Amino acid sequence: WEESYDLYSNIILNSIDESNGCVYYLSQINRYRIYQSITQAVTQFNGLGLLTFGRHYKPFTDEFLARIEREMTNFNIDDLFNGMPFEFQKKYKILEFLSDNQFLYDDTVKLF
Amino acid sequence: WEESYDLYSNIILNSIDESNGCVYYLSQINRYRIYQSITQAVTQFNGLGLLTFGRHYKPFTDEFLARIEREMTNFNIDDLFNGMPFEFQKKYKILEFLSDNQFLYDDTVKLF
Repeated sequence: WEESYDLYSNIILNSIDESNGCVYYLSQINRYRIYQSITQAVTQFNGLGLLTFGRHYKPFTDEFLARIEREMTNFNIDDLFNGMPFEFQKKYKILEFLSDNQFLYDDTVKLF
Repeated sequence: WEESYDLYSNIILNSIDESNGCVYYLSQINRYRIYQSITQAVTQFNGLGLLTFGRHYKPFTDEFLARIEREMTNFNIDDLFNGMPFEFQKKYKILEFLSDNQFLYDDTVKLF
């Protein structure tokens, strides 16, 4: 997860030069989701402690935790699609439910 | 329903001059919902014909049907909350979900 977050942080910086920035949007969503994953993990890893892997094993260090916590405690996922240019909003109206959760659930009402 | 539509229109005309438009916004939403309901009712009534209640029941007159079509031309509702005054947007962001026709698609999420 470490190097994947690093690669996403590289791609978000490098993608601005080119057009049709769907890669930028998908990278933003993936980065927020991997933040969720890292936080959820660190909640239970040290929460259960040594018994979890027979050792007080901390996969991540304070460097990554502090850096990301200071970095993306400025992000609202709802503003992301509304802040993108008008052309992106018109052409890619599809890639809006991904930011929220609703897309997995327009189907579930059918299943029920 | 026909009387309710007229009362809602009268309320909208009367309350546009007054202060904060919670009543105005909610009345607009209710009027649009009643328009949807009257259209969906008339389509099924005049589609199924006499077979519905064993009688060729024509509930409403052509006056209302002709009037609402001219009054409800276009009228995209997705920008109703965006066109309201800035003070209303700051104060009453809370009711922003009413306009969107997906408001309950955050609890069937949790039924799973």
